[PDB]
Amino acid sequence: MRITKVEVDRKKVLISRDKNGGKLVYENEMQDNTEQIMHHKKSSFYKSVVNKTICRPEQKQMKKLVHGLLQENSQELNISNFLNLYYFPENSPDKSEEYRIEINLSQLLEDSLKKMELYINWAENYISSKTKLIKKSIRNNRIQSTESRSGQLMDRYMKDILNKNKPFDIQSVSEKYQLEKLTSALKATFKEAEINYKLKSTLQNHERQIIEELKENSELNQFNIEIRKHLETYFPIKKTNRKVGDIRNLEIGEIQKIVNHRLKNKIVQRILQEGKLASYEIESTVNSNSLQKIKIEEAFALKFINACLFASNNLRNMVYPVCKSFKEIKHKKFIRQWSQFFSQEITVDDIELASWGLRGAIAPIRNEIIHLKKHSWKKFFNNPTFKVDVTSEFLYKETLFKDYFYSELDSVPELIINKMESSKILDYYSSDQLNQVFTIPNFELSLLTSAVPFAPSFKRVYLKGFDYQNNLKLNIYNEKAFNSEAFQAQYSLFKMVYYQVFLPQFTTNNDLFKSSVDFILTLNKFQDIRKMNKDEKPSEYMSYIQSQLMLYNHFEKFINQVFIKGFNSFIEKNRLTYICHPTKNDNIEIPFHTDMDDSNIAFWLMCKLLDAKQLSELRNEMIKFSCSLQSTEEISTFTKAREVIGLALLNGEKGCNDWKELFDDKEAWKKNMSLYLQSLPYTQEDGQTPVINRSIDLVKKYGTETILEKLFSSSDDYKVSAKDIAKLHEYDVTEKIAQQESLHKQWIEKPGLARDSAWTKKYQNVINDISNYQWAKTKVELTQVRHLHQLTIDLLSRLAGYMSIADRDFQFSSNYILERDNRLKEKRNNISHFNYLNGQLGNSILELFDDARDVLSYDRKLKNAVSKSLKEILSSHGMEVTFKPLYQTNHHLKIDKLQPKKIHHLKSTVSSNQVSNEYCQLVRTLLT
RNA sequence: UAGCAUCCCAAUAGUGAAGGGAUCUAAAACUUUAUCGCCGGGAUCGCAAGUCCCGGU
Repeated sequence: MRITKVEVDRKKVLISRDKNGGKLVYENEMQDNTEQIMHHKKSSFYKSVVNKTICRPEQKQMKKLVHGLLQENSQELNISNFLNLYYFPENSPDKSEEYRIEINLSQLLEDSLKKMELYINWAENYISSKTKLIKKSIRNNRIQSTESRSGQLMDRYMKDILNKNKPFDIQSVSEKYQLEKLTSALKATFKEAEINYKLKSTLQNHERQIIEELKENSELNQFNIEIRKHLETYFPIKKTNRKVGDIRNLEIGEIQKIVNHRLKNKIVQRILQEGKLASYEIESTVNSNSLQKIKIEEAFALKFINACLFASNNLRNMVYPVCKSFKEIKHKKFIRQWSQFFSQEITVDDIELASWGLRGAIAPIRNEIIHLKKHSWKKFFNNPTFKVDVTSEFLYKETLFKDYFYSELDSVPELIINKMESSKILDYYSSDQLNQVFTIPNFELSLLTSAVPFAPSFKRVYLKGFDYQNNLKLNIYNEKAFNSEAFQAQYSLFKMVYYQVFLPQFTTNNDLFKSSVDFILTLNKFQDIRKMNKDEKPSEYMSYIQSQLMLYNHFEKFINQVFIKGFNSFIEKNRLTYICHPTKNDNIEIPFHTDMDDSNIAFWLMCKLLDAKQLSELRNEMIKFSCSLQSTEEISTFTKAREVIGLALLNGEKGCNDWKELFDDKEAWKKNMSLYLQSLPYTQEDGQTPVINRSIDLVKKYGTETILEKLFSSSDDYKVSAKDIAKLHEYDVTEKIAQQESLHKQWIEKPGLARDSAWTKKYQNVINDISNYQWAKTKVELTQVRHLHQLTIDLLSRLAGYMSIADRDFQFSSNYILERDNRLKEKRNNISHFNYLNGQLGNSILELFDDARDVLSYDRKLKNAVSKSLKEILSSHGMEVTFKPLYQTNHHLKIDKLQPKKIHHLKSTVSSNQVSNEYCQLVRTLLT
């Protein structure tokens, strides 16, 4: 039933595919033994046998009777309704009538009730045959198949691809395979009309009719294999709820085309795998562990490639707005963008040095990591060279870059104080009372999140802690009523401590991690995990934990509980429980000692040219790679890298704190802001101190200014309006959400109110009022602009990672070709360098996704992922999009019914729009 | 293909290949303004999103 990822002899079993052979092994040891697992899976195969003989409704009496008759240890009416045969025993020298043994369990059960050794023999024979089949499947599951039939055919097709002879001659193989008769039989059976079962039966009939031809040649064997895959994909025998599978799927023409496409996809996957093996120099020895390490290295490299591509895009927006080199530079625009980024101003004489040091911080890392090899990570990350008509060489320790880096280092205390005041926990907690969290003797403020590969976010941890408290003996997580600004301050301070205080030392230290893991493991009694030793590093131990998780969701709950218990223990022990009781009402001493020399500036600048979300993604992947690593020098370099990411996170949200003098003038600000007013919401009381909106300044900083201006230029009555202004004054949002909480608690006490029409109408009206007020607030304070920028940047990063995959496969295939259409390259130049924000090509987001599908059409695993990425990103942003059929839109995917994802309240008729209908219109207009 | 994608192996060709595997592929899961009850079970959908009973606040 399931031969891997099962607990045999109290340990997980998994397959390791070597270059030759390929075996089943236990969780850790490398000893190649399939026989032990095959013998120990006897009970699982018995369960498979009973599930095969018993139909989908497994009624208890018949299931127990079958299990008792089948198993000696487990020994304790109509039959065909609960039933789901002529067979040959394994020890049959030849297949004929005299070895054609019976199976009619209905008659057997009727006879037994009238009163099954033959049935036991049938079960034993099936179990033995399935053991041998699974054993051979594992044994022949080599990495690069050569002696297998499919592997040999694939190798011949590789040879033809490398030469200029078209392989798998498809019309001829179809004609000599009798595809015409196959299609005629399938069409007749479909017209006659469990239709999938009948179509598969006719497929097997054609197989038996042409088996004397298809059993001797790999081309017909593989043709039948892909025909069977087509049948399972469109008319599944097992996946009943897939679709109807219309007669159009039976046409000779496109079944021909899909068979050819599957063969070509298999061939190209094989050639890219061979190129990967050649480039990584592991062709002689390919193991499961080696491929897992290569996969981790690949994923970290791809995340870093996306990060440095974002950095290159930001450098392009800073220096050369149109690109795909330094003479055309907008001095004023570069000065303004550099000021907005670095929170500091450079002179005109320093603009060339600034730009070229930015290039020397971004490009060399991209060049070093885009080439897949075992490279020294210290020499990869140090990067102390800045390149200057003529080319010179200076050092980042002799530029303004060092001064800015040291200013950020010294202002990290000031930056954390400013962020804490912006989220206003200062207004609730006293100075000396607050100071006792950064002054912990060992839990000093460190900007590294954690070496834990899967670091739970504060949102997830706090939500699960409230859920568990309301026995984990939790006493920290309480009062989840987000209406209270006291809770807002408490939540902000908890997030800050969690992210920049607790995890640093709770992850660089093993004792607290071990205590939390032990408590979480021993509370409930997550049986399939082991407790570590005192010398085991928590990073590597829980990297093993997450490896088990991503093979196999009990592991996510386990990790969340571990971090929850650790946070609770730290807060209780360090006398930090006062945060749970905010009371609204000097300076705070902030310890901050980090081991930064002048060699981290390059990564510092690259990080500074990224958004907070991309920086967090890069940090998470970097943590995963550091855990997967095994060298202490590289561990320290990635630790410094994580410290730099924390620096960027703390100083990323600096923004601007200037009046109309930030822009060119008052009229310039009016022109550039009314496109997205003189009253209180946008300008102060005096009418001449207009607050620079975070949305506007961020969208100008990240280069989405032109695209979002083009989007908001759709119509004039579409931005903030009198109705949006008035919706704020209609009611108090705090009172509205308090009433919603009261009504939710009322339905908590009595679910019957869900059937009361008046009460359900009142609750729906309250929900609609809350959603409308939140949308109106995001409109007046322009949070919609920020969210739209986040949407478009997330999409651009998704296509950038997809094109990183495309470039990886490109260079692998090129390397293998060397060892043995430019439209996609132009498309790479358009997408990977973020030229949409440039706007010269002028292709919408759906057009970009169609371009990504076109270039990534070389494999269906990415052709499908390109389409699914937009859907998943929009769903995670709170809105569902139903793509129209591609064949009806000339392969250019459009949008149909882009609707708000209805967060369901109380299967009932009440549902809350996670995003407003007007925001859905915004997203539709941006995409189209 | 739109939820189950993709790739590898698997010859008693009705023991249905109607098999197994994938940190070995790629999504995705994880990831610093929060309007969804939570935990602890059972049952059942190819399982997946989810569905129905059953319980404590």
